[PDB]
Amino acid sequence: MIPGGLSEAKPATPEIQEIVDKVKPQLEEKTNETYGKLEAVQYKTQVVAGTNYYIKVRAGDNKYLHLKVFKSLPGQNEDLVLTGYQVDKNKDDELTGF
Repeated sequence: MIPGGLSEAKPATPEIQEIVDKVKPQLEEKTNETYGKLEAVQYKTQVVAGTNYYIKVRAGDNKYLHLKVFKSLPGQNEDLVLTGYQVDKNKDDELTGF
C-alpha cells in the first residue's frame, strides 16, 4: 500500500518539527502556507539494529521534505546513518496519513 509512516508514528512532534527548523530553517518558513504545515510532518519508529526512524517532514501543501533518522548500531556500532533525506518544493509531495 502507501502508508506514510502510519501506525508507529505521530503527527509532527515538537521534536521532529524542531529538526525542520534546524537543517530546514528555510523549508520551515518558506512554504509560508496559511496552515500548520511549516514544520515536521511526522516521525515513525522501527528497530533494525540500532533503531530506524522515518522523519517525514512537512513543508506546507505544495512543499514537502523527508528523512530517515537511523542510529546504526547492528552490534558493531559504527556511527549512525540516514537512508532518508529530502528537501521541499515538490519532492516529498505525498499526501499520506490515516
